[PDB]
Amino acid sequence: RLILAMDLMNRDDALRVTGEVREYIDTVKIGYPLVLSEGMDIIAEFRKRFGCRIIADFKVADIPETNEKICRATFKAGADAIIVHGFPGADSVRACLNVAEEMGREVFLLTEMSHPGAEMFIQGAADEIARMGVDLGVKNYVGPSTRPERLSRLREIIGQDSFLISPGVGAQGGDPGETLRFADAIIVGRSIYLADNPAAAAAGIIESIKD
Amino acid sequence: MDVMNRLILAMDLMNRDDALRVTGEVREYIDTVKIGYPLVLSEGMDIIAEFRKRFGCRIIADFKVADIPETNEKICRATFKAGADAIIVHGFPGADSVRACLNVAEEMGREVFLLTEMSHPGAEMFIQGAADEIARMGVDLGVKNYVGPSTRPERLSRLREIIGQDSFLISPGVGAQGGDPGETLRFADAIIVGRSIYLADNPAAAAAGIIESIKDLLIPEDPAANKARKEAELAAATA
Ligand SMILES: O=c1cnn([C@@H]2O[C@H](COP(=O)(O)O)[C@@H](O)[C@H]2O)c(=O)[nH]1
Ligand SMILES: O=c1cnn([C@@H]2O[C@H](COP(=O)(O)O)[C@@H](O)[C@H]2O)c(=O)[nH]1
Repeated sequence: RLILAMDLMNRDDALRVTGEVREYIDTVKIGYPLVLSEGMDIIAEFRKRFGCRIIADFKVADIPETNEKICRATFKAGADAIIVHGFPGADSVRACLNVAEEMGREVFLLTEMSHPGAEMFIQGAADEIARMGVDLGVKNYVGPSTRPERLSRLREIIGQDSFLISPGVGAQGGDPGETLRFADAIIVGRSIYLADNPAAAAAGIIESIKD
Repeated sequence: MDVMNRLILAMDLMNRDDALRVTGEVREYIDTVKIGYPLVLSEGMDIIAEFRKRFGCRIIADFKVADIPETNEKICRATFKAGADAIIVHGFPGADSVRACLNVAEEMGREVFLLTEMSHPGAEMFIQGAADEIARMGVDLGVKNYVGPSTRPERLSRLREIIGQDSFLISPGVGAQGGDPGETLRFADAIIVGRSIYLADNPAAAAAGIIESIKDLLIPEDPAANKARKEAELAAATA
């Protein structure tokens, strides 16, 4: 139920920290901070070193044709799943779903974001974006740990069978406990990777989850 | 900003050899190339530094930045360090996310382009209804470079009205998506073209033909003269 957001930007530190918390997590979310600094080959390296599943948090948000290319390149690099924005509309999400279905991979639809700015435009479109996901056959979603009430509303729309993961825990102030009342797993980055003892930080979170 | 021939190449080929060959075939016609994730994820960010060493062209990184503030800052820093002159950012995630990009660009002496409304059909679902507010947010934040759709010139004129003539506006959707350069360049300062050039049997010939079509529009090269021309185009559009 704990996914590591590995946003360190150099290979040595990213590999070291992930290795230190490997016993506590089996899925690592890798985004552009690490990929743009070290290359897409870092995904294969993580899989070789840790045997973990990799979610590419690329916030895909282009036209359909470009989205297809991004998804193909990301799955060829070995990612198990990719995070896609829904605000650009249904055709753009469908382009990602088509490639994921062809390659046996997964699309996670980001319905509402966790930061303050999310309230400006995303929040008002969130329920509609989630219903669009349901209509498109999306089974994996991302929602905000910082707004438990919004997270419960999202869970209502997507149903109990869909998988929901949630960022914003720790640094952004979301609570592991309340978040896991609705989400299947929480994403944690800085609270673990900025710590002098990341293993102890991750163990602490796991403790809270067990409890 | 002023781009040679008002034409920006969208280089979305996915392998280095072809990307460098096609850009080399058309470089005499442009001074600005837009590089996005199809090429960067396939060949690495080092491809930007390679283009900067190989050609005397400005590089706009079309990364559609759309994350939380802290992650946006990291993305922008890595992108500018790699050599990009500018980066394209989404406004839908909010003002704090755009401000994070502007702060890094200011610190590093680079530029941010704010994407206000997209060119594809799906843009009508959520983005179009937020676009004017996103453009006003850009004005409030001091953004001076914008991206708007060639596929909806009426929407592009409204965007120009909001951002004013002292902001730079570029527009994709010409060629493959059917946008009209003429109506588009009544409002935008430059058009972005990808597939119509890079999938052509002769990219140089395709680029040269588009440039002839742009010259047929008789758009002044002189900044003040095109500012007056654009003011009249907008006044006519709103009259
Ligand atoms: O709504 C969202 C979507 N994605 N992320 C991402 O999830 C991670 C959360 O990291 P943190 O624990 O360090 O805040 C980062 O990679 C960030 O880009 C959010 O924080 N909020
Ligand atoms: O609203 C937008 C924003 N960006 N792009 C991008 O501009 C280019 C247009 O390419 P094309 O001429 O091949 O359609 C591609 O890189 C695409 O991702 C659009 O097409 N529409």
